[PDB]
Amino acid sequence: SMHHYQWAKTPPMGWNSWDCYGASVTEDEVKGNAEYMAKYLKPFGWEYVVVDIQWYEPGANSSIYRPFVPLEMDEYSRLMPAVNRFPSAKGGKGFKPLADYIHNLGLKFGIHIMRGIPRQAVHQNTPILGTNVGARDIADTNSICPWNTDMYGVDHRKEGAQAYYDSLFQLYAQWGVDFVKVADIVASKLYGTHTEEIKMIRKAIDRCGRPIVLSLSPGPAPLDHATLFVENANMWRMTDDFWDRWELLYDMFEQCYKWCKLVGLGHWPDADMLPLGHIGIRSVDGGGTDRMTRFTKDEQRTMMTLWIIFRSPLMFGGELRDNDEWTLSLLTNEEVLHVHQNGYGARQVYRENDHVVWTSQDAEGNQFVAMFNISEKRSVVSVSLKDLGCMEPMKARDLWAKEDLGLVKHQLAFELGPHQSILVKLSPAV
Amino acid sequence: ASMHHYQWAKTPPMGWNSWDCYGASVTEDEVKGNAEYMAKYLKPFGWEYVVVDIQWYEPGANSSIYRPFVPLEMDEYSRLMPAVNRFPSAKGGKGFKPLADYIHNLGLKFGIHIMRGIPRQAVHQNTPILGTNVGARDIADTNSICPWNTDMYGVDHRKEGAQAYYDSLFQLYAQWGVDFVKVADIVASKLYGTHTEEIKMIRKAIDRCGRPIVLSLSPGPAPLDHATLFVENANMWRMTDDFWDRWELLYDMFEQCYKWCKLVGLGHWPDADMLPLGHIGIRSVDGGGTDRMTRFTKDEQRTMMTLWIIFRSPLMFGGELRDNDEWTLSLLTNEEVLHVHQNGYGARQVYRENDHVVWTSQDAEGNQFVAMFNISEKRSVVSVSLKDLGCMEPMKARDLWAKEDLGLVKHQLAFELGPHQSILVKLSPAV
Amino acid sequence: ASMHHYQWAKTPPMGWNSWDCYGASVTEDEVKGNAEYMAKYLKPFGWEYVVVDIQWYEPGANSSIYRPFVPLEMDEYSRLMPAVNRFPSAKGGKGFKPLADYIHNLGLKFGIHIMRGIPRQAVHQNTPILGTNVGARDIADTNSICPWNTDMYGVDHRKEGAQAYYDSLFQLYAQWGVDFVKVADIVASKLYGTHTEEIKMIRKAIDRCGRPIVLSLSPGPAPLDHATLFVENANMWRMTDDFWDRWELLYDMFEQCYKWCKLVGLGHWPDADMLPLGHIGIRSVDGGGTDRMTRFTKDEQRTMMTLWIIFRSPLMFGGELRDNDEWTLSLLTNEEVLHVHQNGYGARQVYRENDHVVWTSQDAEGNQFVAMFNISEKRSVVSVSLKDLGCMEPMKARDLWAKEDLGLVKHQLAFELGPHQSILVKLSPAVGKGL
Amino acid sequence: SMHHYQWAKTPPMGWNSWDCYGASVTEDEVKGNAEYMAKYLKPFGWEYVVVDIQWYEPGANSSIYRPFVPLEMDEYSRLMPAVNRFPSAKGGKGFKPLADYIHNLGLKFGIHIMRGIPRQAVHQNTPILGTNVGARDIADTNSICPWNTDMYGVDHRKEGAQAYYDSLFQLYAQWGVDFVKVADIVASKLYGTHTEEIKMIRKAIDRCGRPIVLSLSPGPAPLDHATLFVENANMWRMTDDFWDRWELLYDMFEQCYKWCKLVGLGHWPDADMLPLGHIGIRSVDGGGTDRMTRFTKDEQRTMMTLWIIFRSPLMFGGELRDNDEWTLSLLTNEEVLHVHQNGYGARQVYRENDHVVWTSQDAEGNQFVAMFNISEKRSVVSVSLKDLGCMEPMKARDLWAKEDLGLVKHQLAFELGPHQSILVKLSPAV
Repeated sequence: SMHHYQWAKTPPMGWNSWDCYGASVTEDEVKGNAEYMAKYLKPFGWEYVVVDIQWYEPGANSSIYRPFVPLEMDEYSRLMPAVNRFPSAKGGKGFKPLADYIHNLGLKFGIHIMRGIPRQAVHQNTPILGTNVGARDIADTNSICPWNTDMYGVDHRKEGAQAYYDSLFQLYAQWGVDFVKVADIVASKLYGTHTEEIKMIRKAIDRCGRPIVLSLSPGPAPLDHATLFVENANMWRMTDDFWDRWELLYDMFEQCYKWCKLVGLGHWPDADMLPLGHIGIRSVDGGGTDRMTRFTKDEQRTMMTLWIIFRSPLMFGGELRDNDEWTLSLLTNEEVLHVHQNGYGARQVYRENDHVVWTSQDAEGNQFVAMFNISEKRSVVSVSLKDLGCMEPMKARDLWAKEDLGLVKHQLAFELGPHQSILVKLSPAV
Repeated sequence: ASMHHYQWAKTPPMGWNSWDCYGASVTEDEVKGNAEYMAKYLKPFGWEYVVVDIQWYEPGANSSIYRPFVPLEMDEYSRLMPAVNRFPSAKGGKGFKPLADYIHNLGLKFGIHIMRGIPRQAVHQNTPILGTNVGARDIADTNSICPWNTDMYGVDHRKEGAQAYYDSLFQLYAQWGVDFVKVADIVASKLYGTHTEEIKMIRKAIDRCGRPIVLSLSPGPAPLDHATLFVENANMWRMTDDFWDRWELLYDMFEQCYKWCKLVGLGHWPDADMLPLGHIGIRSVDGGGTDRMTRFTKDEQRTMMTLWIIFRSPLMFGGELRDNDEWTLSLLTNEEVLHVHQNGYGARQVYRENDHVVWTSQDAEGNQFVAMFNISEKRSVVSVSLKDLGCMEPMKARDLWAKEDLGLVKHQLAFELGPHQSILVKLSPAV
Repeated sequence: ASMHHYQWAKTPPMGWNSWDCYGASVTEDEVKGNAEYMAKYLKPFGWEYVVVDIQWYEPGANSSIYRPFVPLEMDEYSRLMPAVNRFPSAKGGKGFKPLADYIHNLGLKFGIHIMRGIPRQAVHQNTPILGTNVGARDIADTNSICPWNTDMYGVDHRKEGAQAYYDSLFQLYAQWGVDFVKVADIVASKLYGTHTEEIKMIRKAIDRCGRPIVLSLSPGPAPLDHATLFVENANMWRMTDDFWDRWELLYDMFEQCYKWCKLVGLGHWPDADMLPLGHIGIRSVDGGGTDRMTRFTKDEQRTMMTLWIIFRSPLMFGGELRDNDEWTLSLLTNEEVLHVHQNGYGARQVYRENDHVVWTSQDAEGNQFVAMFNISEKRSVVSVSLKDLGCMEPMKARDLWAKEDLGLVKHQLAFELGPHQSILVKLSPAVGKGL
Repeated sequence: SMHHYQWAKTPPMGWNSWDCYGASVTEDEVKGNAEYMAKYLKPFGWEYVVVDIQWYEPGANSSIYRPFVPLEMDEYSRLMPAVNRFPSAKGGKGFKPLADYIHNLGLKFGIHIMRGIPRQAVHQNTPILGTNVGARDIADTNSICPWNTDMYGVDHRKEGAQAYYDSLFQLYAQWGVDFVKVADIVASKLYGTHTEEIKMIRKAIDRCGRPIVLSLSPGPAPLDHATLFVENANMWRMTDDFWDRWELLYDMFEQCYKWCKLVGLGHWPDADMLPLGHIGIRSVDGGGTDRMTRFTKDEQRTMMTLWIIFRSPLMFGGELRDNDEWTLSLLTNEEVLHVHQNGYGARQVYRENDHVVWTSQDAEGNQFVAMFNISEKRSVVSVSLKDLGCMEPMKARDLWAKEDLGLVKHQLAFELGPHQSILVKLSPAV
């Protein structure tokens, strides 16, 4: 139905600067992560290089924002990259040089934006491109983000509002942006879901003439607005910010269950960025500091396995260049990725005593089974072939291990440690 | 197609239900008369379920207003049974089997309403449960009632004997030949919200009983938060609180359809509720009316049918069918319209603006259906471009309700529509 | 009476407030005119506060509707100041001192409105705070605004310099001679609820400034959950969102009085809000009206006065006083009625039934006051037994508004009252008294 | 203003069977506790002997109710004492013999009731005394207690409703009841505050011709209904059920602060029963079993001190006959009790860093000060005489220790362990 679905036929895969560098990533760091992606990851589907929040804030240095500070901005109330952090933006060029480079590696470029219009634009009453009204005239008088002070909300009822959003995406399209992550737009302690601005953004993107994938954050996204999100966004966060803490991983199983019927081509409920590898370099969120992920290997696999079978977007959050061989291996298994790229129909077969089984399939008849022990005790996790919809014996294969497992006659069953999972492919026997 | 029970409702269930016309109080003769009418005039068009609504076990029921704290007919295993004064064929412990046999012999299916839980009287007396030696009292929830009816207490799934009781109900219903159950006090509750555990117990009881029994959940509003649960466990679930012949409720349905449109699919049908058409309120007092013909105008009646058709709501006629006039019958028996319900898919809201709304769906044959609605208080032209419908070339247009070719359309559809008026159009490729 | 500031409002504050008549936009001349009228006609009856309501620091204000994100008049220490166009005497950095002096010289007191917090323009520029080296930006709350006015941000009590800022405000206001402050966006908020920490900072600032400044909190509805806080920190606090000349709001006030009646006492007055009497809406567009004489009927005006009087609400007249007619003035100058407000205590709802309500209070001389109200839509007799009032013997009765003896009452008070009509009666002993 | 205030001029003091015997106390146990009270406690103000919930449930055996069971009841839908548990009730005499016994010890008798009318009376449609209506005709069809199944609410709009409540208090007056604790009346997860039944009960009591003190439970009582409670009840629970757990004692400090201005002659916000001594004998609530209170001595003193100065009612919840000398000493200190009986004006002077100070005074100009360390660390807690409103030097006395402390010029200050407090009387010097 919606033409923008075609811009994310499979769930976006990429890297994002938040979990490693907070609000404070530099051009060099972005370039380095992109080169690593081009060399090691691109053949496996990884393509978006996403510069997260506050690229326009020259003093940023953490995940903790510096409030009420001046921001880099043009003459039409549009935020611009901080030239100290992004030297190629010198001379009003913005992100075009960086995006060109990223494109020339065969990759795509993404940026984060905050909903609304900068508070400094409203206070100075700076202009809006393509109209005579000023920033001050389109601002909402009672709309802010509770966790960031950079913007005021824009009031769609005002003349000039749509013109401002159109102008942002004209700029982003000039730069060659392929992906935008909009924040303060879905969940808000204060206001709930900013529906009208979602619609203005959809329209601005559609008018800008370039394919720009739309990601919405933070969650929890309400199910009440499922139609709105399905029709307007290519991805939307199911959850508040995800981090390397078991509790949050445990909690994702329920959210996936809740959203599984809205997952489809072009429209991807989002389990959030993968806190893997080296994170917290200039971030202080998630209760950690400079570290390798606190997920155990079993946990890392369990996460990847859930996000894969569910078909969450996959946005690696660590500094890629500090990957070890284990971490890289999680990203380069073609057999596992097939489940994410070509699987469909994922569903929870059952959840009982903190054992969970999910299943999906491909069009070639392969069935994929993810089996999870999310309890604190080692146990056998099993599922009958009948509950999977398989009426005869099947062959099984362990996709992470790339190992044939042999014939299965009545049930799949595996000993799994606490927090441990397995991902299996079933195919006809003999 | 994960769930086997989806095959029991491959298209949205179509039938009649006794609530809007007879409240809690329908009799056997009334049910049979409505079934005979269905068999004769409606069955070849898809209409097949004959559904006895709430309180068939309350011999004194006489209205849509319940008589609270009264005794109920019940067998020796805490299971509610039909009131024999209202359903004489149930004499001698036969329950609904004779009435269901009669209905089946007309080529129709038989449905009943149940209230969630176990009868209060069974819990106080501590009567037995079939297949276990715990009593009714031991499976009841100590803090779960229905705020608008006093017959039951909720059943606590953590108690031994709970599943056994629900299994035993569906054993009984399968013995009778029930093909459809509408469960009430299960989805929305002022007091408790959604009774998820009992939904699951019911799903299991039905799956164990050995007979196809379609599952309908009521009342709404169903929360989207539980979309997965409903989609996987029920064949239909009410999007709204009880729907009646009042414009305000019909107006409100537009939004609910928008909110639930992505969960509509084979076997799992969000439910816009029964159709308050024809003669209603005979022994019902709800909806702010009494004995009457529907207060919906013909325009409103067509707008309702048009939304429910394109969206693919189940269709449960609520009036006393034998009193249908030609107009009312015509709303049920337009083959071209019903093709949209039976063979359309992908219904979506194209836009809603200034109380004008357009919906569209399609079939596999290259037709596109467009429902255009003026839901404002003023007469106005409602339009939609072919481009917004996804049609790249000119199309032939036809008015489905009027069965009238409208000719070639090159750029847009546009019609003058009165307030609360609509039109349903098929677009097909030009010659 | 354990808090010293109770002594600053031993009886409920009485005065005039520029909001209902001029919105945010009152001028120096208008303030002076109202003060002069108060001095001449009202002062001997207890009316003394002359209160300049919101946005005296906004030079372009012209309505009850605020002009958002506009520059505000401010000094070099992030403190808002009077707009010199609207208040010419404030020229040369003098602020309100001249205007306050003039009011004081009439034998009156001076009040102003403030918005909770620190001006957004101070925070964005990071202007200084008097008495510290931290800037305005460093004391702001990052997630605290007012949902209906854009002038400020909230101040975060946990930050060094927060208290110093509020201290500096009340040093300024004390210099000017302010005797009363109404703080807004402090009690009820759609977004944040009650700003308790700032209430406490404001209490402390006032206590440190060395001058008696009566503290009024607004808007309501004030939650009972914070009763102790309000009782111990404020002299008055609004029970209700903004009150206007609409019967529905007057009807509603009966319940709020009932809910707050036990917290009424010397120095701490639940507030039923300003009296929309006389000429209002001159440069205000709120309450669903424009330039008008109050839409309250005479009966309704009396009913309002009678409830606020017996309950002991503060009395803040909201009309332009100089356009008072005789009738309106008469509502304010009845000493017998005012005695109930000044010297009554123990007010309570005797009953409320079928939209008939009776309240009673008493004085220390054993007089008993009874206010009887028909708040229904039909004319009816409203009555109450002497027994229900706790009177054990027959009493003499007097109609306090009419100043008319009603004679002896043996068993009950009863009066035929039109819809929205009320009566206020004094009962005094007959036994042991001459004839 | 309200005549019933004269029935509780000081906060009621007594014993209640709940914390020790749950719903299941017997006649002998009540009599034993009463005899103890008469012998050891009565001269110090302790007088009420209160039979708590479900005296009408013959099978009761715990604090956990047996749900949906038949209940002992007369022909007029009125619950009656279970004769197995209360043998003197044999022959329809109800609690009159027991109350007479208690009265003959110079004590007062109290019972607990649940709001409403018994479900069994509604289902059988038993009569209401004095009318031609039945129980079924006065019941609310959507009003239950979420934590007990014995009753349905009564609908005040129905003919007979008042007549039912009048009949209950006629019965209770016949027995000689002096105090009724009504439960399921103030806070309800499901319905909030049952204001209409509070008013019917007030009226029923006023019509019965006997002084019956009215206690409402459980809390938390909403301040929003302060007036209603102040004018209709003699006591009302500030909190959900209180037990011997520090966390709940800590929490009470705030509730006292919130309610302190509504405390006054005849109308006492209620901090709930004192879990002292031997409790949990046939109760399983509070996360304990058969035990001596888990409160440390300091905590016990801290509890007593706050309840005393605030002027909460004092209802001892242990089995009195198993008291040791320590526990008894908490109940028989006249100097401390004077603060409860004759103090007034209690207020929180401050609360800072988990140190709290309260003060009140008497009419002779004595000033009482309760100083609490409610933190986890030993520390000095202090308060200036100026903050107390004391203008000159004062003599100080430790009321619990009965020890003169000497002259105090500027401040009171004491080293206090965590959870420890002290109670001091200040009086004029020389």
